Amino acid sequence: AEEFPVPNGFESAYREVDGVKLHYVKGGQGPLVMLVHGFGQTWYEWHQLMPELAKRFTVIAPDLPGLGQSEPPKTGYSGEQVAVYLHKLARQFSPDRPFDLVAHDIGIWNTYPMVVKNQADIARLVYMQAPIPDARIYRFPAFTAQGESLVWHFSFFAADDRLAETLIAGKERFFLEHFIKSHASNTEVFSERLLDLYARSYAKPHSLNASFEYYRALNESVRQNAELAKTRLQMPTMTLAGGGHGGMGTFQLEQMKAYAEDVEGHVLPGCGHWLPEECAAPMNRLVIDFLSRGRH
Amino acid sequence: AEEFPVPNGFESAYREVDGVKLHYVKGGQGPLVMLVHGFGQTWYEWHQLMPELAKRFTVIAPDLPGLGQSEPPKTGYSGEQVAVYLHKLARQFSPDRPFDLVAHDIGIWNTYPMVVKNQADIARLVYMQAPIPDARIYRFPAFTAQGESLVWHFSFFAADDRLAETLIAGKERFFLEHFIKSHASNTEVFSERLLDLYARSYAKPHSLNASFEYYRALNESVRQNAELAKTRLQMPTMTLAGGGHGGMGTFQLEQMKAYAEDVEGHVLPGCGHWLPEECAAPMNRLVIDFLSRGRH
Repeated sequence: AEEFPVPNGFESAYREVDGVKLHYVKGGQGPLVMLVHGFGQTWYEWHQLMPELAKRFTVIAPDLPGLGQSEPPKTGYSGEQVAVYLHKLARQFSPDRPFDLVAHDIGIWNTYPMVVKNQADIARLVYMQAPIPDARIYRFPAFTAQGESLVWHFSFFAADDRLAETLIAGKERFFLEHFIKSHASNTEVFSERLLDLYARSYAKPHSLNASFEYYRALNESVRQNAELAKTRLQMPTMTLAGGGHGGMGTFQLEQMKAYAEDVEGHVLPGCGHWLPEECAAPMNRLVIDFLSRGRH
Repeated sequence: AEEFPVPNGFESAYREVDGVKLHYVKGGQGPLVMLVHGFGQTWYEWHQLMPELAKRFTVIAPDLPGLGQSEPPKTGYSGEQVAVYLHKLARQFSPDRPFDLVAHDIGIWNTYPMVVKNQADIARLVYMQAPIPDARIYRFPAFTAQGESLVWHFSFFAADDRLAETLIAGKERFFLEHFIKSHASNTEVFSERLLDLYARSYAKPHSLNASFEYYRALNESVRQNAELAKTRLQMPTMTLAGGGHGGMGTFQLEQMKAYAEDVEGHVLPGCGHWLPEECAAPMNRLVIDFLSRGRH
């Protein structure tokens, strides 16, 4: 049973990690690259990039705990807790060599602590379209004069009394289409068919709840990162962001400069939050070229 | 039938204003005071102040267009459009003398333009618990280190695709309780019965939509006010705000200093957003005394 179609030559499998069964899709040969998705999506957001990378790398794309076909975390949903699961999964497949990491949106929240605590395990790093949890997130506006506030949903999703789950239950397909398109520049790529696939996955009751638990743990993640950030990242790093509606623009690189010694950034014009789908050609090229600077 | 119990000595009635049938509750004798409610509520939020005020004044408390038992506006929901209805309603009852105005929450948005454009018609002004729409609103944060922020709902309510109506329909009582209590210090003043009454009113499909249309017009109101605010307010003005959880604290008076030449303010410790209910006795006292400095 698969929620999304596996690309030719890839396998859908599971690995138990600290008592949590994680789902992932894997293919290719060579040094390992792990691709970590974000909110509203699953491993599938990577399905176009995966075959291209698999010509040079072993590629693994997991579902975040609780999302897609992965069981919820047994510890918690803060960045440091979730990162343990992802670090251990990657190291099962690359126990004696560093691996590459690509993360989108909350995939960043869930990987940053394991990158900073295990720097020698991370060869190259690509982060796109979300702030690393820190005090900067408290400076984003609730309401804007033009366009729409990028992160008002942080408060919605974090609210007590299971506000978001209670409102969104039974309306997952409607909500996800609005959420995705409102954060996009190239909305046309989100066909009803694709939206149906994503909606069916996050509408699983435990997945809808897990989605919001990441946001309920966000302040804890900020507190965790205040300590961890005392050590800068030393590996080559690339940031990507959309310059269109829904994009983070210059924020992504500007924040990362406070975290990394070796960083280059790109802002992709006419692209919003959903880079792998809205702007597949230029995004895939940037990622493939950047990772191919290392051995492959 | 009435959505809310009318106080003894008061009358529930209707007037046509520019083709729109407005509901109001009226009582007392002497100069006119109009009391204007805000989001999530109706004329009834004034029901404790009304009897006391009616000892010295003629008191009218209308339902905002589309809310309570008032017809939706036929022009629009921007501050300038709505203010026309309320100004003309007041003038039906006070054609020969200026009247006093007390407004709470979005009642401010819906009255400011008629106050600044008809200053000779306004004897004294009391504003509580919401910014006059201006560039200040764009500085409020989307998220806080303690959880959900004060005005993330501006974005939720302003969102297109009828986001708020779609998610809240069927869950109106649930949502309103969370909303009210999340903006309150004294949650206990909101009995289950009171929440039932307010929830049944705004759950009317046209009222649920009307509620959010005020926010969908907020940026337009900000732009309208940018021109209007070139003329300062000259009448005696008082601001009130809550000093506790949910309250705006010093913001209310500090903003009003930029609009009004003659202003005094108070911050009420231990009170949140809903002054008339959370802190009825002290709020009532401050209003009655301020308005009684004039002729009654």
